[PDB]
Order: sequence, then structure tokens, then C-alpha cells
Amino acid sequence: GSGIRVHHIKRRDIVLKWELGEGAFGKVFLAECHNLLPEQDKMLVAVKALKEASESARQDFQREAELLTMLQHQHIVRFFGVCTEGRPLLMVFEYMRHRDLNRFLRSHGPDAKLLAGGEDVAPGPLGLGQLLAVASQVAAGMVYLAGLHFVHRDLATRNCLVGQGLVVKIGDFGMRDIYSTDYYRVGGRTMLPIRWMPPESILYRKFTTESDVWSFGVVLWEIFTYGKQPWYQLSNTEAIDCITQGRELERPRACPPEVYAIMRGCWQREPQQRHSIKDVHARLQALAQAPPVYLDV
Ligand SMILES: C[C@H]1CNC(=O)c2cnn3ccc(nc23)N[C@H](C)c2cc(F)ccc2O1
Repeated sequence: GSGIRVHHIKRRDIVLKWELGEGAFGKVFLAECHNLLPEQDKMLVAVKALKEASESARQDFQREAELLTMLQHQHIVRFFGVCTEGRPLLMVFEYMRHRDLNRFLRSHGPDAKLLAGGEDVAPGPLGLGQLLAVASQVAAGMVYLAGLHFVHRDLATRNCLVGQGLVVKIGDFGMRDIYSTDYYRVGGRTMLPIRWMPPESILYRKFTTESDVWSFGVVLWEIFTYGKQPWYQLSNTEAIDCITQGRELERPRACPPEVYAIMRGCWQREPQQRHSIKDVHARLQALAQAPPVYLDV
């Protein structure tokens, strides 16, 4: 009965060009969409496609579509609508031409085996002001979602998308991507991105906006390491021991100590002793506006 209206889209207005990537829920394609919005008569979009189509997944899908349509903000990937008219089930978002933030970060890092193209940003390392631009944008999306008492349980650079002009949006809310080394399998269809998770979550399986503040800290770290795995030398086992024993990630080489300061604040053992997401953003927007000077050794 009652609910949020989700723009339905006619399958005929959706022409899949080619696969962009794959997940556990299903695949993502580049696609052309006709008469989606009056402004542009034909345009490029990302299209999520569901693998399996029972009434258990159609229930998920609907909630997901309802929730996606409610959460609309400057730093959250534009959702356009679904298409239910014949399997496969479809969700349509704006096309973000720099893909997920984790590969974008990796493509602009020193260890890059190729030099990254594009007309909107220089190959090789980014500017600090750029790094804080990225950091500030992700915080701004977290500030919104906290505002609505929404809890992201997999905040990580692999779930942010990067667009033309170095726009950074939150891209996926989990509710997806198959199985990397970031997730520890603790049971059938129960995997946790435990490296991003704070003590409260590992120890008491509690997750709050404060837990997200902790994991956003690990995202700053991802950003300032050009998308390295937290605790990459360690095992999921050894990581859990670190997190639970108060061992913290070392400041990155390319991280000013004023930024590391903000990280260290995200990583308080006591959730209530962690800075609010609003406060974290503030200090990031500020530093983005006036990047300090920093060198090496
Ligand atoms: C398959 C990958 C790659 N997606 C795109 O290149 C890609 C480019 N634009 N865009 C829009 C949504 C979208 N992907 C893309 N949604 C998917 C589920 C998504 C979201 C993320 F935060 C991260 C990755 C991701 O999907």
C-alpha cells in the first residue's frame, strides 16, 4: 500500500552497451537511457542488474529502491529509478566516469604500473587539496546519512564512486560486491569488512553512527595511502587482534599530521569519546580550503 514512489523506467529506453563490473547481487553495465529527463534526450547511465529474482530478492529490491529514492544528496550517487517489467530486475544511476574511488586512488598512486589518463586530472599523485576534497566529500555524505539515523555497515573507498571534475559520491550502501580480502567469512552469507570495523562491532556486534565515524577514519587512511588495504601484511585474525587491543594504523607517508590527528580521533575505543561526523567534516572542509605544507623526511 503506502510508500515512496520510485520512478519506473521502460526497458525500451535502456540499451546496455557493455559490462562495467560484477557482484554477488548481480552485474553492473554501462547503458544509454532515452527521454530519462527532458534536459538530455539520450544519455549514459550505470545499471545494476539482479542475478536471482525470487520474491525474497524482489522484497529486498523494493526496500532498496524505496530507501535509495529517499536518500538524495550532493554526495550520494544519483538514483534515477528501477525497471521491474521483465527479469532481470534493474536499478539505474548516473554514470560516474572515474569508477569506484578505490581503483581511482590506486591509479594515481606511486606503485601504479601504468600512468592514468583523463582530461579532468593530472596523471600520478594527486594534490593534498585534492585528497582533502575527496575526504571532505565522503564525510559530507556521511553527515547526511547520520542526519537520517542511517547506518552504513561497509563504508570503504570501494563503495564510493568518482565522477568528472573529481566529484566523490557514496555509491553502494552494501545491503553486494562478491568477496575480496577486505571481508572475513564468519558464516554462510555473513561476511564482515572487519578491517573497517571498530571494537564495539567485533566485540558486542553493535553498529551506530559512531561506528561509521570509526570506519570513515579507515577511509581517510585508504585515501592517504592511494587505496592500500588496512593491515595488508596481517590476516583477518591478526587485524581483529589489532583493532581489539587498541593497535592503530601508522600515519601514511603522504598524510599531514593535522589529518592523522583527525584519523586518531575517529579511532577512540569509547564511541562517545569519538568526534562527531559533523566535526570531522568541518576540519576537512577547512583544511581543503587552505591545504597546509608537507614534505617527506
Ligand atoms: C561494478 C562497480 C563499478 N561501477 C561503475 O564503474 C560505475 C560507474 N558509475 N556508476 C554508478 C553506479 C554504480 N557503478 C557505477 N553502482 C555500483 C553498484 C557501484 C557502486 C560503488 F560504490 C562502487 C562500485 C560499483 O560498481
